[PDB]
Amino acid sequence: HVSVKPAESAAGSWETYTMKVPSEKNLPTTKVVLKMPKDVEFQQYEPIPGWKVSTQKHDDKSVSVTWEATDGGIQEGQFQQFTFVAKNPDKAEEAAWDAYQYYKDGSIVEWTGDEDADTPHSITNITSA
Repeated sequence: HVSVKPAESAAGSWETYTMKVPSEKNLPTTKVVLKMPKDVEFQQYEPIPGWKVSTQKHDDKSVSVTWEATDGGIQEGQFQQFTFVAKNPDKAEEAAWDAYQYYKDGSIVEWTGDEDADTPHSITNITSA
């Protein structure tokens, strides 16, 4: 399950987020794509050995960040944490973190479901007062 923490954060602020990506298969995780939640503006990423990081704007105005393994990826029995900075929206909202976990066999696990789904996205509660 991919998580982006903190699970609560203040509206309007520049938050340092940490995405944790555990292995869930006995195969390497070679790439992770994270969609920015609505109204959350990506600012910067923290470099990490063994990964190249890039951002993608899209035809719809959403933005994604991609971490691609340049070494062995995340192996069985491992997890990795990836840190970045984003600006929170101005109003209270539930920010969903749609993540796509790529494995070496070409499979993609889509951490995009709601509460009851098999692969839910994690959420940050953007609050105020």
